[PDB]
Amino acid sequence: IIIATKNGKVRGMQLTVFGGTVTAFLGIPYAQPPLGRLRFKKPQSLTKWSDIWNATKYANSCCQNIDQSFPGFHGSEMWNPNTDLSEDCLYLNVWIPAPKPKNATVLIWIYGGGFQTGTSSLHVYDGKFLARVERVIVVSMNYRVGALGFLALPGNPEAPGNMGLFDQQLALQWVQKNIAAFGGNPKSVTLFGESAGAASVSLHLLSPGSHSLFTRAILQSGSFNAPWAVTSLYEARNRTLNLAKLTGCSRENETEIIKCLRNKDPQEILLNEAFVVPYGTPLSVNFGPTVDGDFLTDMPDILLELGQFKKTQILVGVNKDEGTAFLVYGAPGFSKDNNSIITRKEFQEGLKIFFPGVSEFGKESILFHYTDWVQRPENYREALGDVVGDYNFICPALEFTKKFSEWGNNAFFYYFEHRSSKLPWPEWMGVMHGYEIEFVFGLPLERRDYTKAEEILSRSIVKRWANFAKYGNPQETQNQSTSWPVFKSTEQKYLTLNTESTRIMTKLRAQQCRFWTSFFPKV
Ligand SMILES: *[C@@H]1O[C@H](CO[C@@H]2O[C@@H](C)[C@@H](O)[C@@H](O)[C@@H]2O)[C@@H](O[C@@H]2O[C@H](CO)[C@@H](O)[C@H](O)[C@H]2NC(C)=O)[C@H](O)[C@H]1NC(C)=O
Ligand SMILES: *[C@@H]1O[C@H](CO[C@@H]2O[C@@H](C)[C@@H](O)[C@@H](O)[C@@H]2O)[C@@H](O[C@@H]2O[C@H](CO)[C@@H](O)[C@H](O)[C@H]2NC(C)=O)[C@H](O)[C@H]1NC(C)=O
Ligand SMILES: *[C@@H]1O[C@H](CO)[C@@H](O)[C@H](O)[C@H]1NC(C)=O
Ligand SMILES: *[C@@H]1O[C@H](CO)[C@@H](O)[C@H](O)[C@H]1NC(C)=O
Ligand SMILES: *[C@@H]1O[C@H](CO)[C@@H](O)[C@H](O)[C@H]1NC(C)=O
Ligand SMILES: [Cl-]
Ligand SMILES: [Cl-]
Repeated sequence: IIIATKNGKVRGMQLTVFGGTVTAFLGIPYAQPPLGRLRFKKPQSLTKWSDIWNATKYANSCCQNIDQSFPGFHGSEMWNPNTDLSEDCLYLNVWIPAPKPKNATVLIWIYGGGFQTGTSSLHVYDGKFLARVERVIVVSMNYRVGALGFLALPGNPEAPGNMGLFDQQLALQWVQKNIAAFGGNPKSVTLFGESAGAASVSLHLLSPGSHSLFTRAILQSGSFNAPWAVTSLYEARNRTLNLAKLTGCSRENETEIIKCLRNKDPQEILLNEAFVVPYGTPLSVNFGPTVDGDFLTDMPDILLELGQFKKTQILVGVNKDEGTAFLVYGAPGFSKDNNSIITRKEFQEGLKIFFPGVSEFGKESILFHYTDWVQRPENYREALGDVVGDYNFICPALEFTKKFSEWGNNAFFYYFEHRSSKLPWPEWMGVMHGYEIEFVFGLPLERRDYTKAEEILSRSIVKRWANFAKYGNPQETQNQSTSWPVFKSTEQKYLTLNTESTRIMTKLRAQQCRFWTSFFPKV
C-alpha cells in the first residue's frame, strides 16, 4: 500500500482491528530534522525524496526529561516516551480506514505533557480504533518540547519562542497539502488534544496562521488561559538567561548565547531546564508558549476577551478530579500508597508547594474558600485536590468556553466522571487528569482487555466525538441518548459522562470558579 505525497512516496502497513482492517503510516517526516544550526529555529520545509519512505514504525520522540518518580509503576510509566529520544523527531502518523475512504473527515491529535514532555506513539493515543470504528482518518504529530521547543528570545529568529507550536502548525499544513491523497477531506479537519495539547489547540484558534489549517476544535482538560499555559516575556527572559548561565553560555550578545547553546549536547540542556526557575511546582512549565509576535500577536487573554479568534464550534471538557495526580509529586503527607489523610498544617504546607510566589494573604484566602466544611478525616485531602484542579484546569476551561461562546458559536461542555476499572493509581485519586483519553480513543472497545459498561461508554464518546468532527454536533442520535445541549453564557448547561446515567447539569463549580476567576487574579 503506497501513497504518493507531495514530497515522495510512503508505504504503510495493514493492521487487523475488530475483524476489519486499518492502514497505518507511522513515522512520515513532515519537516527538516531541526539539528545543528537549526536547533531552536522554526521548522524548515522538507526537500523531496524518491524511493519509498517506509512509514511502518513510530519514529523517535523529541528530547525530554522523563518521569522517574515511580520506577516500575504503570500509572506513571504509561506516559513516558516509548520510542528513542532524539532531536530528529519531527514526524507524524496517519491511520486510515480500509477500504480507503473517499473524503473522510480528519481528526488531528496534539498530545499534552506540560509542553516539556510527551509523544504521539503512546498506546493511549493509538488512532486505529477510531479509524476502524468511525471511518475517520486520524493524524498525530511529534512536536518539540522543553527548551528545545520553547526557548525564547523575542524577535530573534535563532530562538524566537513557540517553535513547538510552529512544528504542530507545519504538520497541520502537511495535512492540508497531502491528506486528500490518503482519502481525507482537508476541508473537514478537527484538532483534538489534552492538557498542554488542549492548550495548544486553543492557541491555534487564536493564531492567524492556523486559521485556514483546520475546521473545528476539541479541548480536553486544558486551554491557553490556564495559569500554567503561557510563559510571560519576563519569565522567559530570566529563564533563557538562567539556562545560559547554568550551561556556561552567558554572553553579551544574545545571538552568541544561542550559538553557544547549539554546541551543548541535548542532555546538558535537558539536565538544566529544571533549575531555570527559583522555585517550581509539580505543575511547572519551565519553557512554554510566549507572546512571540509571530504565532501569537498579543496576550491571549486580550484576544479572547475581544473576540479575536477563529469562529467555529468547540467541544470542551474536564474530569472530576483533575488535581489529584499532582499531589503525589510534592505535597507533604501524600502518597499513592496510602489514603493520604492530611492535616490542616499539611494542607497549608501543600498550598506553599502549589502557590510559591503567592502572598500570605493569597494563600489564606484559598484556605478560607475551601475549608468551610459541610469531622471527616479526608476533608483536607479532598480540598487540596479540588484547589489544584479548579485553579489549574476546571475554572480556566469554563471561562474559556463562556468567553468563546459569547461571540456567537455553538460550544459543548462535558464533565467526565468515570474512574477506569483498570486505574493503577489509588481510589482516593478518583477520576484523574488524563484518564478520559483511553475512552476517547476507544481502547475499551477491545474486549481482550474493561467492563461492559465501559465498552458502552467509550462507544458513545467515540460516536459523539466523531459526530462533532464530521457535523459540528456531539450527539449520539440512534440509541435514545441524552441530547447534548449547547453551552451558553447564561444557562451554562453541560453534559456529564459516566457509565451510570448521563445528565444535563448547569453552572459547574459556580462558587469555586467565582473565587478563582474574579477574586484570586487580584492577589
Ligand atoms: C530570575 O532568576 C534569578 C536567578 O536564579 C538563580 O540562578 C539560576 C541560574 C538558577 O540556578 C536558579 O535556580 C537560581 O535561583 C532568581 O534569583 C534567585 O532568587 C532566589 C530566591 O529564592 C535566590 O535564592 C537566588 O539566590 C537568586 N539567584 C541569584 C543568584 O540571584 C529570580 O528569582 C528570577 N526572577 C524571578 C522570576 O523571580
Ligand atoms: C502516607 O505515606 C506518606 C509518605 O511516606 C512514605 O511512603 C509511605 C507509604 C511509607 O513507605 C513511608 O515510610 C515513606 O516515607 C507519609 O508521609 C510521611 O509521614 C511522616 C510522618 O508523618 C513524615 O515524617 C514524612 O515527612 C512524610 N512524607 C511525606 C512525603 O509527606 C504519610 O504519613 C502516610 N499517611 C498515612 C499512612 O495515612
Ligand atoms: C522499505 O521496505 C521495503 C519492503 O519491506 C524494503 O524492500 C526496503 O528495503 C525498505 N527500505 C529501506 C529499509 O530503506
Ligand atoms: C469533500 O467534500 C468537500 C466538502 O466538505 C468538497 O468540497 C470536496 O470536493 C470533497 N472532496 C472530494 C471527494 O473530491
Ligand atoms: C447503539 O446500540 C447498539 C445496539 O443496542 C450497540 O451495539 C451500539 O454500540 C450503540 N451505538 C452507539 C454509537 O453507542
Ligand atoms: Cl523508565
Ligand atoms: Cl444516555
